[PDB]
Amino acid sequence: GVEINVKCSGSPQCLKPCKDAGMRFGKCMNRKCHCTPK
Repeated sequence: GVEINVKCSGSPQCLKPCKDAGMRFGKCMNRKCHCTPK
């Protein structure tokens, strides 16, 4: 995925951030959100 500039401690926290970046799947890794390209 693409790393966005949003901090997280679990993947559910990346749902809205990834949607704000135009994307629908992702996960929290290394305390950052990563989102699957549209």
